[PDB]
Amino acid sequence: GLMQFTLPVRLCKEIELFHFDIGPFENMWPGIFVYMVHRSCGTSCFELEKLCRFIMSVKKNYRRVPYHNWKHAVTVAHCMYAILQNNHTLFTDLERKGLLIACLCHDLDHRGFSNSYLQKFDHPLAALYSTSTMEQHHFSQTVSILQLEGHNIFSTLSSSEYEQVLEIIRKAIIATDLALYFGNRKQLEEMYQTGSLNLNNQSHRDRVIGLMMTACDLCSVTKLWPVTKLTANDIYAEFWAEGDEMKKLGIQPIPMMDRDKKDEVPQGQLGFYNAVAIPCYTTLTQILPPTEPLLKACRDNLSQWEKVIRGEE
Ligand SMILES: O=C(O)c1nc(C2CC2)cnc1Nc1cncnc1
Ligand SMILES: [Mg+2]
Ligand SMILES: [Zn+2]
Repeated sequence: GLMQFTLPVRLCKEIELFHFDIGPFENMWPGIFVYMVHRSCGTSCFELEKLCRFIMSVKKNYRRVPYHNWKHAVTVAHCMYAILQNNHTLFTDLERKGLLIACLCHDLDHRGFSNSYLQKFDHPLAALYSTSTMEQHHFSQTVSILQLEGHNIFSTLSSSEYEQVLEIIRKAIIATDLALYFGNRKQLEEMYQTGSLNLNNQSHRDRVIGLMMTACDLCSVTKLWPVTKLTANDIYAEFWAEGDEMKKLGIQPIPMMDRDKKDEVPQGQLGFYNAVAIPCYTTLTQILPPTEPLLKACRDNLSQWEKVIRGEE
C-alpha cells in the first residue's frame, strides 16, 4: 500500500492543469491514470493488482481508430481529474471513484461511427438499443469487464455503495451522448438563473455530472492551439470515413462528413464552438467556478478558427 506512482517533474506539475496533453508515449498512460486515481481518491480506493488488470482490459477493448481510441479515454479521464481536484469538497468519495472509471470506459469498443450511421446501416446494436445506441454499448462493455475474474475494483464496497457507483457510471456514460447534452444544459441554465439549482437534489447532481461528462468528453477543444488543431484532424478522419460509408449506402452525408467539402471545416468548427463547446463550458463555469480555465481555453481556440477563416492561417 506504500507504492505511489511518481511522474517526472514536468508531468507532475502540468498534470494539475486543465490543458495537460498526456503525450505520445502510450506505455505511460496507465501510470498517468493510476497517479490521478491515487491523488483524486486515495491509495486505498482500489486494490492496485485489480486496478492494473481493469486498466489493461479496458485498453484492450478500445480499437485502433483515429480519434475514439485509448488516448481519448485517458485524455477525458484527465479532464475529470482536473475538475475534481479544483472542486475538492463538492463531490462524495463514491463520485470521485465512479467518475474517473466512467471517463476511462465511456467510449469502450467504439468503431468510429455515430449512432446515426449505426441506425442507417441497420446495425444489430441499433435493434438492441434504440437510443444512445453506442453509449448503452459502452456501459454494457464496462459491466462485462468489471465481472471478469480478478477485475472487480469495487469488490470492497458494500452492496448498496456498489449499486450506487454503477448507477453513477451508467448515467455518466449515457450523458456523453451529445443528442442529450442540449436539453441537459438548457435545464441547468434555467435552474441556475431562476436560482432553483440545489446540489443536494440527486436529480440536480445527476444533471451537473452529465454536463461535467460533456465538458470532459469535448476537452480536446480546451487544449493549446497546436494540440486542438492536430486532434481536429483525428476527429475529421473518422467523420470523413463515416461519410464514405454513407455514400456506400447511397446517402449523401452531411457536409461535416463529406471529404469533398474539406474547405467548409473552418466554418463547421465555428458552429460547433458557438452551438456546443462555448455554451457547455459557460454553464459549467457558472455552476463550478474553478473550471473557468476550460472556458478561457475554448474561447482562445474559437479565436484561432476565426483567424483560419480570415486567411491569417
Ligand atoms: O468538430 C466536432 O464536430 C466535434 N464533435 C464532437 C463529438 C461528436 C463526437 C467532438 N469534438 C469535436 N470537435 C473537436 C475539435 N478539435 C478537437 N477535438 C474535437
Ligand atoms: Mg462517445
Ligand atoms: Zn468520447
